[PDB]
Amino acid sequence: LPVLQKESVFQSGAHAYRIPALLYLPGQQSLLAFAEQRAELIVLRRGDYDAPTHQVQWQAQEVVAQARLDGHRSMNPCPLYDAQTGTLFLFFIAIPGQVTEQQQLQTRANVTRLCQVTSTDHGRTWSSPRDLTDAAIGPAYREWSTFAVGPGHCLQLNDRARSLVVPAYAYRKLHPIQRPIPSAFCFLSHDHGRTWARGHFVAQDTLECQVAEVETQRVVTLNARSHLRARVQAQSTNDGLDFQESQLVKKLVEPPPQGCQGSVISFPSPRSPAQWLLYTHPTHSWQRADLGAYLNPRPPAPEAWSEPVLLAKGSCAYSDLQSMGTGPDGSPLFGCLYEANDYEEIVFLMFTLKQAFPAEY
Ligand SMILES: [Cl-]
Repeated sequence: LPVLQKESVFQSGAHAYRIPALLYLPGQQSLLAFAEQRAELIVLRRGDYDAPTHQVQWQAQEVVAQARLDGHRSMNPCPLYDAQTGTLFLFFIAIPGQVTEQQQLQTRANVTRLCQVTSTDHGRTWSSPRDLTDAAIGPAYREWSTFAVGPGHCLQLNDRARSLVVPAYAYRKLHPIQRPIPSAFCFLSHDHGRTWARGHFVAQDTLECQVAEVETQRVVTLNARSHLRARVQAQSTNDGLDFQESQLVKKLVEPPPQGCQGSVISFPSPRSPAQWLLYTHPTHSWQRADLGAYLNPRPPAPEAWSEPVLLAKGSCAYSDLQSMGTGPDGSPLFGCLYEANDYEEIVFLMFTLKQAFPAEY
């Protein structure tokens, strides 16, 4: 398909950059591109949408120095823009850089921390890190071996409270001998991050997931990575606290046996339903290759997913999507950050709905 922009924003022959996260700032009309740099830290590149040239002008890479705990590796950048306050949240995971004394005695001891840094100046400067572990997870902490959030952008609902929903997953130590099994879930806050609730797990063996909100009443749809041949999806009518039965979305392939992370976002319908969904993920049946974009015009119905349009041929892995307002051709504008070329780079792609799905126009 034709695109407005395609450029590598992170590159490393040593596969130093992985796990992309993209965040669009609607007022500034800018993007924040985050990635993990292998202790492991989170880096960022700011990019302004230059209307006159309809191109994002990426600035110099910088380390998010605040997004780190002493003696810990930082990973899984999970950004969010709070439309009510304008504040930016960068949630992330912190794990000890070396085996701890506790782990020497208990191999599966949980030593993973949930953290956040916030910005009130559009991401130029960040607050000192805040450890949300105890407040968000509580007594369930010891029942897991580790957990993570995202990766990729989180969600803010259009409910009265403008609730924050952070997609996550935990490796549950259910069997003393058998390896911990991961299950996806959501963290939910109705007060802009002051308090948090941990939602119930969806089906077992679900990893990295992302959530979006759509009209159908408003529901939260969770799209997760699986070890099966298809993606796993579930919907919640209570902001992610409880999900209805998980479903296999056969139209969205997953390459076994490991699967791959994918991204999903909602955007205003270009036409009965209020929102449509756009999702990106590799399209090869058993390899992480051929990144494709899929559309769901009647979300989140599993059977409504479109055939994918190829965004990039070849090696492609993890990706993150963001809607960026209206494009130069009048149709919705999108930004996508994805891993490519055997993890040697993270590429930024910008395209419109009209470019990707011409049949719609
Ligand atoms: Cl903004």
